Amino acid sequence: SMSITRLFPALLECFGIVLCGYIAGRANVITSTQAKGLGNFVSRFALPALLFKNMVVLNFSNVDWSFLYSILIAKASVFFIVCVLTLLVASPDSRFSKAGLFPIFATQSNDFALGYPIVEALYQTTYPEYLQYIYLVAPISLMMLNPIGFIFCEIQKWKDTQNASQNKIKIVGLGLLRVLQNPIVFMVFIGIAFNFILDRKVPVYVENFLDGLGNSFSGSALFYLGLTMVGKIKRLKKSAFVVLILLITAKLLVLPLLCREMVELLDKGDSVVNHTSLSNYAFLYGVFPVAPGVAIFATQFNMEVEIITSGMVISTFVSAPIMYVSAWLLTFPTMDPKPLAYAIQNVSFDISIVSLISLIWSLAILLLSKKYKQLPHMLTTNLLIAQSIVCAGMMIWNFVKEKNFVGQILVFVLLYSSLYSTYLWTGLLAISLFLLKKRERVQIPVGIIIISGWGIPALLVGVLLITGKHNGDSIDSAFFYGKEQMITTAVTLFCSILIAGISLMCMNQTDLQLTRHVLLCLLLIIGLFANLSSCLWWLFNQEPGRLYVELQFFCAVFNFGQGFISFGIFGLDKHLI
Amino acid sequence: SMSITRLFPALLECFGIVLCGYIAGRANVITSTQAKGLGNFVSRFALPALLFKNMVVLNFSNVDWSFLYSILIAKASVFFIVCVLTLLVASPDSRFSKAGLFPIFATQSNDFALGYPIVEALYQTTYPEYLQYIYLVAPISLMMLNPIGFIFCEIQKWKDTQNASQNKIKIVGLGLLRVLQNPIVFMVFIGIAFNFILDRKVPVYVENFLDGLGNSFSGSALFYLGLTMVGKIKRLKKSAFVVLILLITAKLLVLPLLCREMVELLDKGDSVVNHTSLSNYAFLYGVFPVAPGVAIFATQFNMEVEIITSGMVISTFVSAPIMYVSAWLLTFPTMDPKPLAYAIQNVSFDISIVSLISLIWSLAILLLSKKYKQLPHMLTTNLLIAQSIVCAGMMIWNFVKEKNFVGQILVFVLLYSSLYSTYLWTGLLAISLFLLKKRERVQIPVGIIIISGWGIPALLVGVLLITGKHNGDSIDSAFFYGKEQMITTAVTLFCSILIAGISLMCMNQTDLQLTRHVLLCLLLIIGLFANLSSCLWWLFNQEPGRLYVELQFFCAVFNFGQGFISFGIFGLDKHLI
Ligand SMILES: CCCCCCCC/C=C/CCCCCCCC(=O)O[C@@H](COC(=O)CCCCCCCCCCCCCCC)COP(=O)([O-])OCC[N+](C)(C)C
Ligand SMILES: CCCCCCCC/C=C/CCCCCCCC(=O)O[C@@H](COC(=O)CCCCCCCCCCCCCCC)COP(=O)([O-])OCC[N+](C)(C)C
Ligand SMILES: CCCCCCCC/C=C\CCCCCCCC(=O)O[C@@H](COC(=O)CCCCCCCCCCCCCCC)COP(=O)([O-])OCC[N+](C)(C)C
Ligand SMILES: CCCCCCCC/C=C\CCCCCCCC(=O)O[C@@H](COC(=O)CCCCCCCCCCCCCCC)COP(=O)([O-])OCC[N+](C)(C)C
Ligand SMILES: CC(C)CCC[C@@H](C)[C@H]1CC[C@H]2[C@@H]3CC=C4C[C@@H](O)CC[C@]4(C)[C@H]3CC[C@]12C
Ligand SMILES: CC(C)CCC[C@@H](C)[C@H]1CC[C@H]2[C@@H]3CC=C4C[C@@H](O)CC[C@]4(C)[C@H]3CC[C@]12C
Ligand SMILES: *[C@@H]1O[C@H](CO)[C@@H](O)[C@H](O)[C@H]1NC(C)=O
Ligand SMILES: *[C@@H]1O[C@H](CO)[C@@H](O)[C@H](O)[C@H]1NC(C)=O
Repeated sequence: SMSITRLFPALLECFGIVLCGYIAGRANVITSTQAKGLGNFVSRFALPALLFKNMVVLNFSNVDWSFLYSILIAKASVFFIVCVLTLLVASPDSRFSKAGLFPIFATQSNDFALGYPIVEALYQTTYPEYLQYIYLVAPISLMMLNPIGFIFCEIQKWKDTQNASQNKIKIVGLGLLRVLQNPIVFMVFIGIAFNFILDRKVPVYVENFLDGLGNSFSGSALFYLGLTMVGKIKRLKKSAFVVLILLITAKLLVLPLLCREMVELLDKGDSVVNHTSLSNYAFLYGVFPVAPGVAIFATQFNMEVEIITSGMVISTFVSAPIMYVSAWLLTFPTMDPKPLAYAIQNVSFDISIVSLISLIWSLAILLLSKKYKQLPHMLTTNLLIAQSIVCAGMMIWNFVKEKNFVGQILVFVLLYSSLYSTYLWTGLLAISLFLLKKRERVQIPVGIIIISGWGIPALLVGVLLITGKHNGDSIDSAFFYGKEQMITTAVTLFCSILIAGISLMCMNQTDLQLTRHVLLCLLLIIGLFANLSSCLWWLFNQEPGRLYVELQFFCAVFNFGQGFISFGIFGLDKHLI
Repeated sequence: SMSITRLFPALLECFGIVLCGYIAGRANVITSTQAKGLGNFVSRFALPALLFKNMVVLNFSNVDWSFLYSILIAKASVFFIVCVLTLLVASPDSRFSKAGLFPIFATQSNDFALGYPIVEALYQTTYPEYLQYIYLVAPISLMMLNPIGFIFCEIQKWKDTQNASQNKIKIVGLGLLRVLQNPIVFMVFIGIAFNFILDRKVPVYVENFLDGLGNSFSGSALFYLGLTMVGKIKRLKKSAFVVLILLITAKLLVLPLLCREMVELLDKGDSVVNHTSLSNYAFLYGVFPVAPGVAIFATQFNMEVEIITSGMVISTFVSAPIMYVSAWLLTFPTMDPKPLAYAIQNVSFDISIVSLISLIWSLAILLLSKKYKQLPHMLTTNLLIAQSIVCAGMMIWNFVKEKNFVGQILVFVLLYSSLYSTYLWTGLLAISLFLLKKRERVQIPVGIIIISGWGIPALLVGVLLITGKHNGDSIDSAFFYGKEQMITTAVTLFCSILIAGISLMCMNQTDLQLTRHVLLCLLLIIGLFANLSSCLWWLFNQEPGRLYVELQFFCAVFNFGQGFISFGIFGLDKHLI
């Protein structure tokens, strides 16, 4: 069905080159002026050669058109809903610029740079005909959705001049011609024409030239995307933070769900396995992040540039685990229950690799910058040390799951001590935030706080060791002692979430970077709430089923990739070192 | 043996991407500052990933070392002789900078970016094990030849500083550490180490990342070479012109012959066909042009930068036909004569294609710039028109070679009229140069000159039609009427070469760009001398053989690719348009 084993190397390639571009950008290896030359090559030479080659050899007799217009209908619905509420809820003075750029932001995926290698990895050896749908949807979506936005931004541009009847021909033709000036649209126009002229075959004198210019698009576009991302996050207020969450949620969540529903409604027919594979491919298409062209478009308009640029550089990072989690969730009903446990173990192993490397970087940054002596930052350093042992414990646990009983007990004790320590360390950080906000001075001892965070989980692990039962022959780490282990994880998560939730709500009612400290506490609380519910689900219901498998998978991701979320918040920060 | 059919698409890719980079550079699309970012990307991310990937998977038990050290011995001999005569003949004030940079220029090929696709095209489907010798020879050559040059350039820097006992450890260690700072050398060290560490297998999590970063090296590297080549030729005097000719001749002529001779002397054994293929691969390896890294090194040393940069951009342009001609000359002994004629026709067709496109460009540049009204350019526009008719006539003759007798006769008449006009237009241009040099005013009429140049070849064609015989069932155009056609081509070439040779020698003894006009006349005179000798060879000797095939091939190349030489001399010029 789907080669879900070879998706994680593709997500390593597509974001490791982006990380290389970002590292080269901050390092001062390639400045902003020099990054413009790399973008000029990619956007004028490599991308047109790639589009022209792949549409000359494209077979229009093979393409299932039902799938094609279902994906566009899904994208049209997302565009339709985002434009309507942007018109209702925004201020009249800038209602048109947002209504023309926000639905473009929520619909235009990064298909050619990020989407094509991921689809290529999952679908080359099983359904090789699904790769041509990338080159079909992205330019068709450009011609049929982008002109509608450009009229709205040009209407906002008419407002500043504030004269004449705006001469309605003059405005809609600029948006249509702005679309046609994109290199993607007319190279697709030339490729469709040359598909019938050359009879679906590239000339032999030109075949190698187009391959050499087209195969250089992938690595250089991801590198330039990483160079684009340097320092463009800026600071945003609550009203821009909230609209950014709403837009990125729209692009990465409700567009893929709309794609699945419209494909099952409109692409009717075919065999069941083909229908299921088409549905799975439809979910994967909507998860792709926003193309960097939208930030370019807001730049040329000089309208809502900060929000759209921040939205693009955030969505590319945020979509990296969403592709992985969503695709592995789709292959779960197709799998037998017994090798499903190996699938859960494989996902946690691949996540713990990325989480451990990012945690080493963030721990090194916090240690070398000597910021750990600061009052908010001491508790963060213990937390990051604890999260690193979790990821390293999964590396051990994957290879010793069927090993000797004594080694398994030691690995389980170490792994669950670090997991339980992570749970209460979120609450300790929240209590420290409440202490820095109100009740000036008379701060609690950091050593006593560290002793509680290091001792209470150890006491819980000892109680689970004393009162727990032996055996536990399972491939998953969460099932080794039985109901005693799940009761201990439920009590630790419920006490920590209630303590941190009270301290976080009390902080709002009441360099010392309290602006970002809170969000690292905030994103973990949603994780502890999902951790508590699965422990509650197992005790009250002993039957796995319709969502226990999905909830157990989500328990694995927020346990062994919490360092990734912490690194994204903390590690990418400017220091002296 | 060798897939010589698919070499010309590889040379089309490898020089079309270079031409695209040069066009983007001159167009002002990518300036010098912006080209630095693309070069930073290529040289710091794409090339190290390519070297590391291709050396991790390399099989050291498969490599024939005899070929490897034969190629290195040939390069060492070229380095030794160039250093020796650079030490003997140069001025004492700057003998060391030239002696350290000229043999690097004459030994260091551009074998990654340009060499790897050509070797891949000629040797993927027949002898796929020959591709690893590219990644083997260039870094070993770097480590074993570059430090000697860096000692010489650091001796020249000590000379300029002029103090102390020059502390020979300090200098030979600067040269060695300058060698070790190259990205190629230590990435090859890491790849050799990881070949034994990883047991000759790339890890699966890193395989796709290394493929994505390595597959983007070729096109972006050729593009950056083209951006590097913009406007760096400059002007040079007689001595620098002569030393440039000597250096590029050394790199592109005597290094491949030394490679062939040392491979047949040192790589003893194997089968006969394997020995012949190894010899052909050694010649193809030696034809590769100079890397732009030599110009980078001359820039960082700040000595002989103009000479080395001009040498690199000239060797890169000049090597494009030398690879094609040499490789098609090597496969001729392995071919029967009857499809050797088809091989000659295919070479002439591919050359006439490139010559026609470059001639269309140069004719458009000369027409739009309105420089054809100038005194020397009127004969040049007619000459370029005539050479375009030659190339289009070869295109027709290639496609109508087995067609009706009347169309073949018309095509032959048109082709040989245009060829004889090209022959005599060199002499008319030389006579015009002599008229513009001495005997001021009283210039000859341009209309009478055009009438002479268009009628005498038409009269010769009419005489060959009247006195020639019918039939001529041959695939080559040069054999249609028999000895009458070869006598007419010999008389036209001998009269034109003698008239142009007398006028060119009289010009030296005696914007109006007389500096470049002469060289276009000069490069054609060597062609007319080679054209005359093959006509003389056929009349005095009626037996084809040991060099008649090679001389007929060279007649084919200089008949249907003279437009390429003319475009390389004239078309790449700054105008107003
Ligand atoms: C996961 C394993 C499997 C996949 C394989 C992954 C491959 C591994 C590869 C990884 C490399 C990643 C590629 C991008 C390069 C990093 C740089 C970057 O983005 O910088 C940008 C920052 O970006 C942010 O600020 C990100 C915002 C999100 C942070 C929280 C993530 C929560 C995810 C939860 C999602 C739901 C979870 C799932 C639920 C279903 C811009 O940088 P800047 O402008 O300099 O700003 C920083 C400086 N400043 C802050 C001081 C201003
Ligand atoms: C041939 C068909 C088969 C192969 C396929 C080929 C693929 C086809 C692809 C072709 C594209 C070529 C790729 C290079 C890019 C072009 C631009 C370029 O280099 O310009 C450079 C100039 O370069 C020169 O000055 C050239 C010097 C040589 C000219 C004479 C050639 C004679 C060859 C005879 C050899 C022996 C013949 C054979 C005997 C065995 C840089 O320009 P610039 O720096 O601005 O300087 C110029 C301006 N200025 C003068 C005003 C200062
Ligand atoms: C296998 C799965 C892999 C998953 C990877 C993805 C997940 C991991 C994700 C992320 C981890 C790394 C995040 C780095 C991003 C921040 C960089 C930064 O801010 O720039 C820094 C500079 O740059 C350096 O100092 C670079 C350090 C060397 C490269 C280390 C990255 C290793 C990536 C992993 C390789 C592991 C090995 C993998 C193979 C076993 C700081 O500089 P500054 O002070 O801001 O400014 C510079 C000063 N100046 C401007 C004055 C000059
Ligand atoms: C199949 C075999 C193919 C073999 C091809 C390889 C051999 C052919 C070789 C050479 C062909 C031509 C080379 C031109 C190089 C000079 C450019 C130059 O000087 O810059 C020009 C600008 O740029 C332009 O105007 C570019 C012209 C369009 C691109 C070239 C089209 C033809 C290329 C091939 C199509 C092949 C089609 C194949 C498919 C059928 C002039 O600019 P300027 O004013 O002088 O100076 C700049 C100053 N300014 C910035 C202020 C303006
Ligand atoms: C649930 C999935 C499918 C949809 C994606 C929504 C979530 C995960 C995304 C969308 C909006 C995102 C936030 C938007 C902006 C910022 C500010 C940045 O400085 C830190 C990360 C942070 C706080 C992001 C974290 C992840 C986030 C909350
Ligand atoms: C014979 C082969 C194998 C070796 C290569 C030697 C010949 C073809 C090369 C080497 C030196 C070259 C010349 C060096 C410098 C220039 C100046 C430039 O503005 C026009 C071209 C011109 C005049 C080159 C023409 C081609 C050239 C004569
Ligand atoms: C999908 O296509 C047809 C649908 O009838 C059928 O061969 C099968 O279900 C699938 N085939 C392939 C090759 O995927
Ligand atoms: C070259 O290698 C051996 C030489 O003994 C022989 O198989 C043949 O000549 C050649 N084989 C291949 C595969 O090239």
